[PDB]
Amino acid sequence: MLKRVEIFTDGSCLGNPGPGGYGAILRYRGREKTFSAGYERTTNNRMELMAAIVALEALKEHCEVILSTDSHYVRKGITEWIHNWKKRGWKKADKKPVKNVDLWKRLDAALGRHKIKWEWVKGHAGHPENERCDELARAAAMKPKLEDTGY
Repeated sequence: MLKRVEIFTDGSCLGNPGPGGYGAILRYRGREKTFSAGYERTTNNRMELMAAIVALEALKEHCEVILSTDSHYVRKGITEWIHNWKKRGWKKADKKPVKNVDLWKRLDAALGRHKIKWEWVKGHAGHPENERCDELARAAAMKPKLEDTGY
């Protein structure tokens, strides 16, 4: 029986673009672990992706993950865009480079190390953990200590 883990994520800027942060929650056997970091300058989209990436890269072994996020950006990427992007050497249809390809590749690599069940949520309403992730993001964005070199 594989390890079952629940992951919740969210991320954003105090002002987009500008200071930003991510927030993630890993829950296993009724125990939760917080994840958060802030960047001097980034975008909402990047923070939305980073949250998922960091949470997944935290898993030290192959797990069954139930990732819940209200990020339309992440949803579209995983459901639709990533598939076509890889078939074109990570390029859009209109010849154009995939934005934040550095993060997308990183995410794609992390997803492959686990069996993931994506849960696209509408928003914070009815989703306590995701709202909490947003708060962790804000706190981090208020005192960012990292630089988003990929931005």
